[PDB]
Amino acid sequence: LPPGRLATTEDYFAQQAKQAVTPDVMAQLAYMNYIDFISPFYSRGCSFEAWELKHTPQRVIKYSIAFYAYGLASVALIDPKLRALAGHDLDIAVSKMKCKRVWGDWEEDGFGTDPIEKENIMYKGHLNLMYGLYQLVTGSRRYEAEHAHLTRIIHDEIAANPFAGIVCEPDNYFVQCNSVAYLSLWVYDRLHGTDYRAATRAWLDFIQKDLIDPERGAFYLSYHPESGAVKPWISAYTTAWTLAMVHGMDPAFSERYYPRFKQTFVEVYDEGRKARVRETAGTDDADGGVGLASAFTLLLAREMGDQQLFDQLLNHLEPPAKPSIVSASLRYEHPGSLLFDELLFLAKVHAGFGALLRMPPP
Amino acid sequence: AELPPGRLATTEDYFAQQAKQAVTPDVMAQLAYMNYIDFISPFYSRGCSFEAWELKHTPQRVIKYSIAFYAYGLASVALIDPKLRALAGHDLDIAVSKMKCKRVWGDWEEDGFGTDPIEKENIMYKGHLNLMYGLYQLVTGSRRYEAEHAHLTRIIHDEIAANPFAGIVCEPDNYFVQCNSVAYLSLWVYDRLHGTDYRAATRAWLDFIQKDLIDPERGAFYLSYHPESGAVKPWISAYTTAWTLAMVHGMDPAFSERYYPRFKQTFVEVYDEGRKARVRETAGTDDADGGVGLASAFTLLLAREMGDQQLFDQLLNHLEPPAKPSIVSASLRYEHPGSLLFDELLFLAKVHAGFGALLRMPPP
Amino acid sequence: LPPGRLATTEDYFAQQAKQAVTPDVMAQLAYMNYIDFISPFYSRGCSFEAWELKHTPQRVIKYSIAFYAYGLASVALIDPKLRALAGHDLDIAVSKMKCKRVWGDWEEDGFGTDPIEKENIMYKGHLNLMYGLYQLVTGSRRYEAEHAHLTRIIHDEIAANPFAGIVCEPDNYFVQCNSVAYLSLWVYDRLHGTDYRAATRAWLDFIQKDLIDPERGAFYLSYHPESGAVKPWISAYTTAWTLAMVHGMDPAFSERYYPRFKQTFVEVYDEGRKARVRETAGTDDADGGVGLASAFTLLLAREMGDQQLFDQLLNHLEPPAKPSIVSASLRYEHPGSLLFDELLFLAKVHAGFGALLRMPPP
Amino acid sequence: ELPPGRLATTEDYFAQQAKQAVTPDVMAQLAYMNYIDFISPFYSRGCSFEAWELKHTPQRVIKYSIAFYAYGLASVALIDPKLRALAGHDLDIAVSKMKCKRVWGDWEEDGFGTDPIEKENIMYKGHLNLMYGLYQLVTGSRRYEAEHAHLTRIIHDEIAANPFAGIVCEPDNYFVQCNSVAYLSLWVYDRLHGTDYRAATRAWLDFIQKDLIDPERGAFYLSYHPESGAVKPWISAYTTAWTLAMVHGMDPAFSERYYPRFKQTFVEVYDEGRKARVRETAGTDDADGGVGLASAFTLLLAREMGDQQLFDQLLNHLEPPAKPSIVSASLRYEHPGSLLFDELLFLAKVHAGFGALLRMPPP
Amino acid sequence: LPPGRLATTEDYFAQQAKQAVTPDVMAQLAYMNYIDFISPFYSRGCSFEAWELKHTPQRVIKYSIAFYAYGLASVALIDPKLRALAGHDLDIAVSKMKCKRVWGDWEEDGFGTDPIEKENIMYKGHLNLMYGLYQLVTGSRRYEAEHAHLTRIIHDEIAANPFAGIVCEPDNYFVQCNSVAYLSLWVYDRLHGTDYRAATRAWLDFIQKDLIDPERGAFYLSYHPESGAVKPWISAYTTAWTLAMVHGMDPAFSERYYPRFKQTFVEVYDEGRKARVRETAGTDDADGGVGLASAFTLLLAREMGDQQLFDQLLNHLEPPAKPSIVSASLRYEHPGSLLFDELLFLAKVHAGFGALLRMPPP
Ligand SMILES: CC(C)=CCC/C(C)=C/CO
Ligand SMILES: CC(C)=CCC/C(C)=C/CO
Ligand SMILES: CC(C)=CCC/C(C)=C/CO
Ligand SMILES: CC(C)=CCC/C(C)=C/CO
Ligand SMILES: CC(C)=CCC/C(C)=C/CO
Repeated sequence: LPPGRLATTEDYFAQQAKQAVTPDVMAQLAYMNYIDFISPFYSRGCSFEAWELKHTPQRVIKYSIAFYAYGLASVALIDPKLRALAGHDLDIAVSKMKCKRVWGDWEEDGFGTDPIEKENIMYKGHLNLMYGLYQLVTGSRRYEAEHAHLTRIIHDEIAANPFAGIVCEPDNYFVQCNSVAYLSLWVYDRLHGTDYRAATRAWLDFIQKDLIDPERGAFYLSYHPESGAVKPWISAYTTAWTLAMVHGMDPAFSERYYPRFKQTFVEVYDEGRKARVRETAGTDDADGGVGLASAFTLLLAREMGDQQLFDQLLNHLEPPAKPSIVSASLRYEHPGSLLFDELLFLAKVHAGFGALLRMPPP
Repeated sequence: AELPPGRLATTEDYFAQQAKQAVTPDVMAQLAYMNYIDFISPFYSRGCSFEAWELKHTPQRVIKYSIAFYAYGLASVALIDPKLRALAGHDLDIAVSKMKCKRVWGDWEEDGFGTDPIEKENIMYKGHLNLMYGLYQLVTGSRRYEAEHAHLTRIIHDEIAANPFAGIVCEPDNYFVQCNSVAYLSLWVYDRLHGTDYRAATRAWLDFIQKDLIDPERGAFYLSYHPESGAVKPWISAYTTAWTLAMVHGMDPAFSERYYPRFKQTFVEVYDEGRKARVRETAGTDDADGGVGLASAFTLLLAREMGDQQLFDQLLNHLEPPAKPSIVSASLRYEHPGSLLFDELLFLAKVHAGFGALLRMPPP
Repeated sequence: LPPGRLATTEDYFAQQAKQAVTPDVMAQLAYMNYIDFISPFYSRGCSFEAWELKHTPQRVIKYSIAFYAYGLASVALIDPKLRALAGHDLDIAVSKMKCKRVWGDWEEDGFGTDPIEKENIMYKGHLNLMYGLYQLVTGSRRYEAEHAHLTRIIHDEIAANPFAGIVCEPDNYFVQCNSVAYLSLWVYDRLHGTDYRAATRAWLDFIQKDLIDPERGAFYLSYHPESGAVKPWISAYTTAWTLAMVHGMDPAFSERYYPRFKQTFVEVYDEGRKARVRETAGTDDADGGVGLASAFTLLLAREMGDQQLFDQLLNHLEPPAKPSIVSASLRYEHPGSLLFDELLFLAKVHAGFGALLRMPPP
Repeated sequence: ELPPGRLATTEDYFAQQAKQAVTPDVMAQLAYMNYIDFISPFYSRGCSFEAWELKHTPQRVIKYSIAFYAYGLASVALIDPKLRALAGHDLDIAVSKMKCKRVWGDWEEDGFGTDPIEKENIMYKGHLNLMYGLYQLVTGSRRYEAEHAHLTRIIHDEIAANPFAGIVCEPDNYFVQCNSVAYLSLWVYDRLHGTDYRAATRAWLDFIQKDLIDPERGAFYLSYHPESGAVKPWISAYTTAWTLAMVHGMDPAFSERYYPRFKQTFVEVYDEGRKARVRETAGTDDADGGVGLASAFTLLLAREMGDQQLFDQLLNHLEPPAKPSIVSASLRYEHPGSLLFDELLFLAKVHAGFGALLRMPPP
Repeated sequence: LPPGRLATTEDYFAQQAKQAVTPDVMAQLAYMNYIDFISPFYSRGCSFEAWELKHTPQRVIKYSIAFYAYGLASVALIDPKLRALAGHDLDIAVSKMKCKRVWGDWEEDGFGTDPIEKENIMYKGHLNLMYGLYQLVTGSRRYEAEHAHLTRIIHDEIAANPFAGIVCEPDNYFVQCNSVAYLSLWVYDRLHGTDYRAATRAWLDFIQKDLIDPERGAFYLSYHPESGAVKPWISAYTTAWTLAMVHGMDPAFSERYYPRFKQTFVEVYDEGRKARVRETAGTDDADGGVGLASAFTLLLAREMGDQQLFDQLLNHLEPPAKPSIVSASLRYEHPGSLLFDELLFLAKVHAGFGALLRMPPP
């Protein structure tokens, strides 16, 4: 256990088999749930104190909520004694996701007044996936009408487009964004016996054409239908997120590219004890751009069962953030990026996107 | 010891107030802070002005509690010293009036829950308001708020009757035992004033919170319960337990007597060769006063409610001296309050006559 | 003349006999009238730059204007060459008093939309007294209709109440507040031959029951009719203000209590050269509470002809405030309280409230 | 010789009209006024005030900043025929900016009314009317002629209606400076149109010489207030300097009578006769009290009266401490000593006399 | 390669022939496109985070967008592999140009509510040129209706004016402004076979009368039709911009004046290694006024094939701005003027305005 580490990689990977989260994961759930008013999952109301205190930019809140929700879904699978709590937190997550503070950028930017409108898949992909995970975890049909509506809408946009997929916002196509939307269709299908996921094959064929560099195992940053343009930089954070979710739908896809991804972006250092991830090609700098390459690669390592890389990345990410546990609750004095506690929480618990799809009922 | 530095009066003096029919000079000085200076004192005006709270930096969500806990302390002041009863009644009138201002309840609307704070399931607000209505009337005899009191009491009772679980949610899908304890205690107060039996629901509630929401070995309640999912948050909470046991002791003394010693074994750290004490907020930590930071302060109230002079003295030796009290121009100020609701809770604990004694308050 | 003093006490007390204000009082009038835009009596408009620059809290502005006006009424008596100027300033005073910035707390607090409504005697006592003093000084009937209306309203509230007097705001009765209101009735009577002042005897009998401690010569802070409560602290600032105004209506009342008041509250120090006033009993601290005990005692000493105490108090109050005269205008670098230049101005010129009532016409 | 911290000699400023050229430092001030995109004050006719935001001009002062610039521009036109078109362009902008709510809106914010042309807002409308006139004298353009005729008629009607001679600057506040502007605007209208609105001048000059002036001291009292009859009992140098300067264009003998007394009363010569500064009122040794503009308006007055010695003295006091620099042929002051600082120094440097503006040859 | 320089002048000038941008130009395109939310060309929405982070004043945003767009048009010509990206960025440029944040000064100033009105050529000149360049680069007819409308409007204002050209805003005529508007007509003509550019000869004859000093090779600052005034100062930034654009329409015009311009304004220093430009006559100070003389002269040097001057100017401009390349993206720690990264970007890639007109189709 190096300084600034709270539990072993062996312990994180064993949680599901031990049917128990680690004490530091429990302490993160406490940060999430414990203190009146200021904890993020205190209330279903449209209050965002936790996010104001962390200085989360408004455009990032929707992602904070989503990534917490994805971690909570794995908490439910890990420990049956925590499943009701996870379900409660997911209920709040969905409820908060619907507040104008979360989606309102859509209106402030002049795109429209309803966030469910065409082509806002940034928001509505995550929301749809969250609707599905909430239902898988709890059995509650509270959001089932909305879930069915949003699923139909997403499917209809896919059907209507000459390219395979949907734009994340107007004329901007991102593979990560799509991966969420498609994964939400798999979740709906699991709940309802439908075949919305049929579209997945065409999408996976398409993203393997101009959107990926197959030698390097890396996706380009974005695609823009109106002009045909593919932005000419490859992106590690983009690729890590996309491969992780894709591995739940078509495991062979991600298994093909994962080793090349690592050759391309991952720098191992400190005599093999640590790793950090370059955000693009043609640089030695780690964690450029949005600063999330290492954190999303941590999730990916977990999704691929790569314990060595997980340990290396977490040795780089966690200690400088200066974790402490005060009154059985986890705080980081110096988080190194946006979405920091969210992504470390997620990666520590992540049971695999395929396992979430196959979650036994309650 | 007897008077350590940073202490203003002995525990023996606080406990003797009711028998001496007089508050201590420091309690008088706290009433001065509350009443003296034009505009900026908290109980200066019935209007919707909150300067005292702005100056203390009270967060808006906490104002309702500040007002309530001041009111509970005022109710005991009335019992202590008949010469101060009219003043207490005046301050309670102002308390109730301020409680009704949008600055106090408006979070309900800002959060998107609704436009009327008396609506279903806002018992965080309306529990305290109902209890205050009742205490105002017990202290003064005034029927000024009787109509509103009857209405709010009927509403609360109806929500209890309608729920499959025993009790009411503090806000949607969040059930807190402390919150319920206030609501139920308000029903006892209404019944005292009017001969009704709204308090009949108490037995079912006490059975429910015991079967399910307490760890009986540790003498501690879990943090919250959430009906839609069935979830009980898996941490025990000292502040939650201290507040709940204190109010419960006024309705069913045996309940609190059963758990109080275990509560102390679980949460209370005695230190400094028995002279001091501080309270851990949850299990599995050595840190004192985590979470909302009110474990010690609510335990101080509990100790007073249970007649535990030793623990009271220990807690107050921990809480009061670091806050650096001073009396300037016969008025009490704390240079370094250690928590939210600091002067409110210390005031309350210093005067608290017992929730049962408030129920049995003689008329004026 | 100690350092930080501008004229002798003998000079202040001699102004009326010399028919001239002191140069420092002239310099205060200059502060009040000279500089474009920023002087307080520059304009009848609803502009409050002078008060913004002094940092006057909004609740205090109504008192600032009133106390300036009371000093101006004495300026008019002192020096016939300045009476037109004083009258002009009083006109502006009355006009500014009617602006929403001054009275608008009544609305912000939720009490009502019209400040003349029942039970806002904090505002309407001072306004009614000002209306009267304006007319005594000038002979103008500009405000006579409003004056008659407000006088009738105040009289009706007194008649309607089971206790003698009116509340300053709902359920809060203050003797100072009443003293202003009753003094406004004396002024109306002087201008119109009416007997609104008949109510005074009942009020003076009442305030001498629970409201005063007759041994200590001090009023309690406030009275609250709904509950019957009298706040159990005595207040120097309250008593000093009330005795001063009462001395204009019933001189014997104030003569009875004045010496006891001084025993109770006034601390003489610095080998008899200085004095300061304790705000309540059971403390050695001076000028606690609102911080106006010494300043109102200065006014009281002037009202009672107590030259020694006046000199002592002013030796305490003025020098630390660091007066200077620049371009024949008076500035205090370090005013020690709210209402600082207002109350020192007033006390320096105050001819006695009785003398104001007996002001010869123009 | 050039005294320390000065940009040009007094002899050079006074010679501009005869040389038919402004001095280089005046050119540099015109550059500050006109050169840089967006932030120069005379860049745009739009309701943008960046130049004033950068200088920290209080909003109540903007109307005066614009007016005093315009008066200087009118003299630039007379000085150098090659700059007359530019001056006329700047005056067009001046008038246009003067009509923006940012400039006049205090009238509304103070609760007096919603229209600044109303009644009794002669602080604003005096200057506006004078500017309308000067714009037309400089350019020949009839762009604002309708508005000019309307505002002139209004001003004349208020004078006719008042029992006292003149108009109040705002309600119940009468200021002689304010009136001087209004009356001067009537002379300008009469010059353009052959009318006799100026007939009211004599009655006004007789009136201001009664309670409003101390004739021994050559100084006006601060203000007069009709409703009460009050005259504020302090004399004011800035008030007097401004009033005498404008009055000299209508009745030169009036200002010649009082000017020497004014100087005895207020002007302190110091530094072995090289410098001067002006006391704002009586009974003080302090210079430039009150609004802080006594010296600056006296500088204008000295120029109006041909008093080269006093001009030189005042400018030796005013300019060097303000630390002028010329960067990229444009003038900035690092430490302006008062409000309206660059405006009044500009004006005084170019001022051809208010009478000379009235008799400006056409283009 | 001096310190603070990223590539040689020989390398910038060779880009078109090598069919590749320099690595530092790639890094600038990364700053423009890479990071989610905060990059300037991330989104077509009305969000201006990139400009908020750079502290761009609102009145300058329209020019920032325009000058970026002009550089993008040359990127398209340089590297066919980047042409789709450039087209995408131009689409966004146009879309952002239409947001009220960009044009709203027109309304705030009281001129009107529609920025296409009459006489707002500062905005609509650039918008029209951008419409054209977008279509040249992409072949997309997305804006063709608006382009045709705006071109007609501009042409109609030229036809209606007694002087040759249009005012940039009411009564303010600027030659730079006109040069943009006229160049937009050439672009429209190239796309549609029309002859809107016929008006150019009259305009070029007119600007050579009072508007230029032909000995000094320099334009006066502005012209004002209502009064006939020409502001009597010459301006280097004005002249550099105008001559650069004019060289695309009538090369001989700019060839005539360019050497005189350099004599008048350009100071070579540091033993010939550097140059800086005076903004007006009668000063030794460089980069006065708006502070853009050197930057626009850098563009002009590029337009005229003057490699020596380009190298000299860039040795003055770039090193003090402290460029760094972090994660393959270009940032300047200390930009020396407004529009700094925009104008250096433009000048580094600029292929010539004539070459843009003759851009081969896609
Ligand atoms: C999380 C951050 C800082 C960027 C995400 C980029 C994007 C548009 C994803 C779509 O779901
Ligand atoms: C007063 C504080 C800081 C916490 C208590 C909040 C709560 C859920 C009360 C239930 O009546
Ligand atoms: C002036 C200050 C600080 C308090 C005045 C108190 C009051 C209620 C007076 C009524 O005329
Ligand atoms: C320019 C400044 C500071 C004062 C002049 C104020 C006034 C009453 C003008 C009358 O036209
Ligand atoms: C870009 C900057 C600081 C000024 C531009 C001046 C102008 C009116 C151009 C018209 O296209």
